[PDB]
Amino acid sequence: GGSVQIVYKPVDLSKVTSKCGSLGNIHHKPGGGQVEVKSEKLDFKDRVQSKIGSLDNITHVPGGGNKKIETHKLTFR
Amino acid sequence: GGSVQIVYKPVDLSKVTSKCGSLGNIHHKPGGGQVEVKSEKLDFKDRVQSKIGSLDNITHVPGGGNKKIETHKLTFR
Amino acid sequence: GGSVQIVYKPVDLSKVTSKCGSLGNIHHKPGGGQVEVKSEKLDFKDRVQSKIGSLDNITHVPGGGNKKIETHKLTFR
Amino acid sequence: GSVQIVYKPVDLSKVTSKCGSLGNIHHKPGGGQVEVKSEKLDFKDRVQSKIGSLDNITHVPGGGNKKIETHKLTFRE
Amino acid sequence: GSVQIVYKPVDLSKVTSKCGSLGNIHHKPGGGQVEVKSEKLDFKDRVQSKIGSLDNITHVPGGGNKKIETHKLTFRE
Amino acid sequence: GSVQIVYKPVDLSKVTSKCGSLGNIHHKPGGGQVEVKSEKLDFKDRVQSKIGSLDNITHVPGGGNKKIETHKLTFRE
Repeated sequence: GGSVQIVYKPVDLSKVTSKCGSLGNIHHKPGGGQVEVKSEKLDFKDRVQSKIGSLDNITHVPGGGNKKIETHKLTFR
Repeated sequence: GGSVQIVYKPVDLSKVTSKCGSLGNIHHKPGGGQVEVKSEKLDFKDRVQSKIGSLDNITHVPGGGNKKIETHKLTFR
Repeated sequence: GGSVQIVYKPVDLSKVTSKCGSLGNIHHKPGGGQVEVKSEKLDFKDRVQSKIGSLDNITHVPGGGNKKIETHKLTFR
Repeated sequence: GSVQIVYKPVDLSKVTSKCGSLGNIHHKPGGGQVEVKSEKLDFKDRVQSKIGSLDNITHVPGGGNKKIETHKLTFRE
Repeated sequence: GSVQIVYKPVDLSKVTSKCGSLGNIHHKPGGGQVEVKSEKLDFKDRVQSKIGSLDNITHVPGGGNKKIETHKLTFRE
Repeated sequence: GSVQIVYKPVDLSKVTSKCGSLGNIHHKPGGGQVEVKSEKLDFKDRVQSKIGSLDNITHVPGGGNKKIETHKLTFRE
């Protein structure tokens, strides 16, 4: 009956780098319109998730904003 | 019966870096519009999640904002 | 019986860094519009979560704001 | 057999940055008369205003120097 | 059978930054008359106002110097 | 046999920053007459105001010097 040896030794030397001299002079003026929701005589038999709004806004201005993602998975038997 | 040896020795010397010389002069003026929700005679027979807004806003100006996300999983039998 | 040896010894000398020389002159003026919610004759038979508002606002201006999120899991039999 | 190693590099290097306003002559410069007359103005948003006759603005984010100098001597590897 | 290693690197190098306003002559510089006359103005938001006549402005985020020097002597590893 | 190691690196290098306003001559500078006249102004938000005839502004976030100097001598590990 044979034995099993597993050696899991991945090596990461990586760089994820940014340089920006200046970041700026950003003028952002998003406007949501009018929203009218009229509902009558609705029947729901299971879970309801509802969102209503005129503007969802994300304004992200990172000096880096670099991302690294790693997943290491070893499954035996 | 055969033996099992698992050696899990991943190595991480990685770098995630930024330089920003200056970050600024950001003018942000998000405007939500009017929201009207009219509901009559509605029947809900399970869980309800409801959000009503005019403006949802996130403004995020990090001098870095860099991310490293790393997951290690070993499953045996 | 057959022996089992697991050696979980992952190594991490990684860096997440930023340099911002200056961070500022941010002018933020979010405005929520009018919200009108009108409801009549509604029947609910399980848990209700309800949020109503004009403006939800997050303003986040960290000098760093870097993240390192790391997870280790060893599951046996 | 005998071994002599003489490791005598000489570094006389000059690394010089000269950035912005250097060695200028400004002989009797003159701003003119500046005259801002304003009546019945409505401003509904941010006002950024600069009024002046003569300005000498020098802005230097640059002019940085970087010197890297690595010496290695290996005997019998 | 003999070994001599003489490790005598010499560094006389110069690293210099001259950033901003240096060695200038300003001879009799004149701001003119500055006159701001204002009647019946409405401002509903932030006012930033600068009223000068002669301005000398030097801003230097730059001009940084970095020197890295490394010396290694390895004999028989 | 015999081994001689003479480790005698010499560093007489210079690292200098000259950031901002240096060695300038300002002979008889003149701000003009500054005259700000205002009637019936209405402000509903933040007012930032600077009024002056002659200004000399020097701002130096920069001009930082960094020196790193590493020596290693390894004999038979």
